[PDB]
Amino acid sequence: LAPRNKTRVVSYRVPHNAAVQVYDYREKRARVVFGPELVSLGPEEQFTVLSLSAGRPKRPHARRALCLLLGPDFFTDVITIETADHARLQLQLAYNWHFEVNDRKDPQETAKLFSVPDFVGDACKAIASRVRGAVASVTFDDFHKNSA
Amino acid sequence: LAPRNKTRVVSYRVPHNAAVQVYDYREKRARVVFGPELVSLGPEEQFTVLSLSAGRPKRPHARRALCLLLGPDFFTDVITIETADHARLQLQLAYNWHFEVNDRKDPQETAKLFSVPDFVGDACKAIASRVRGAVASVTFDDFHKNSARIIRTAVFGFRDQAVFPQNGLVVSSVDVQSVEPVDQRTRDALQRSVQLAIEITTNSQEAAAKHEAQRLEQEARGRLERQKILD
Amino acid sequence: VDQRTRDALQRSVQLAIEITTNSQEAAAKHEAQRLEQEARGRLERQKILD
Ligand SMILES: Nc1ncnc2c1ncn2[C@@H]1O[C@H](COP(=O)(O)OP(=O)(O)O)[C@@H](O)[C@H]1O
Ligand SMILES: Nc1ncnc2c1ncn2[C@@H]1O[C@H](COP(=O)(O)OP(=O)(O)O)[C@@H](O)[C@H]1O
Repeated sequence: LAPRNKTRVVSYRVPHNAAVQVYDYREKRARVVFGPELVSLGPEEQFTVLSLSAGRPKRPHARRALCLLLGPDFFTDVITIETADHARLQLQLAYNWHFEVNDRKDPQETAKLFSVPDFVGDACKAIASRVRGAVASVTFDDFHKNSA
Repeated sequence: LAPRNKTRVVSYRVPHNAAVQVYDYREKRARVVFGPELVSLGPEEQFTVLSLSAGRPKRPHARRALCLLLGPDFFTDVITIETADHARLQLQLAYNWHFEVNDRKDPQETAKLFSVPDFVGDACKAIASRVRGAVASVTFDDFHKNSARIIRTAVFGFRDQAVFPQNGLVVSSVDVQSVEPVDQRTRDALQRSVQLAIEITTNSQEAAAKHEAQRLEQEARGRLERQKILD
Repeated sequence: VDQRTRDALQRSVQLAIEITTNSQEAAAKHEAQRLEQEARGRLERQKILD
């Protein structure tokens, strides 16, 4: 609403069950902060911006963030499958996910949380394919009955 | 927006999981920088510009960059294949890729990351051909049914990854996302196929009900006739 | 190159489809006829046991 003072050290409150990635281009030094803390950019430090998939039928590049929500949530997708009988089906699915973080002090592991650019659409399409494959080898009646 | 001062040393922040290539035409010296660092051009140093393929049905020379995104991503392509039956199919595919970089200090290996000019369209067309070949030798029904195992082996020949040794790319998975007949009259012919499949299950409950009706109607008659005689 | 060749190849697939719809309709009928006889086998034996 009001132009921020640019001479003020830039801070960010990181929400619970999340993490940000910040790189220091002067001191050439990386860090990832976890959880409910406040993070302050140095003179030349920067945030990573995560561009993520969102929408009913998930589209890439619909959401942008600075923190990675690590914590247990779900996301929901609408698929279109087809049976060995050519019965065209439309599915409403939901995926319960979370990030195992073995060691939070480990700088090699902790950077991998940010490897995959769009971890939402990655798991959507990678699962939406596993589902379209098994079901073309299954018939309609069998699927209407054992879909679960 | 505003004309840059030209007397200022030219710098570039290289993003995470990426690399730039810069050559020094004065000191005759090459370097490749990796990762999240800042790179500053010298008086006569230059960047390599990578012209890359982009679009739904990938077209060459649609994107331009200075950094090579090394890191694990996917790109998606729309193919047109055809079966031993001449059923024309349109496919939505996705390719999970990344660059194995054995030694980042190795100047001979690290330059090969920039050998192949358009590494996107290279892997697209080189895979889109591997798929069009196997599927003309396969029939429609067999493909509508086994499309996932078919396509996986056509890409990974005798194998969990396709390596491209020129630059070092790999493709670790192919997700098939949609398979559609191009022509509509084929999709009609497939529509009447399911209307039958339904009537085959409605006829089976109506025949399975009738056989149970006829069985009980006889269990009564068996007793009603025996009861008259016992009276 | 020629379109009339692509038409001649188009009728080739319309047949290929009808060949698979005829095969499920003949494979269903053979299962219908098999069960209809498994009942008749029992319904006729049941009348005699009564
Ligand atoms: N800042 C963030 N960091 C990481 N993940 C996020 C962030 N914001 C949203 N997400 C996740 O991305 C997904 C976006 O999908 P969304 O459209 O919210 O799904 P839904 O239709 O179930 O609401 C959500 O599941 C959400 O948990
Ligand atoms: N600067 C870059 N360096 C290397 N690869 C890039 C760069 N920018 C984009 N790419 C890759 O090139 C591909 C371009 O295809 P794109 O049209 O983005 O595919 P999609 O339709 O899946 O978005 C993308 O997969 C992207 O990962």
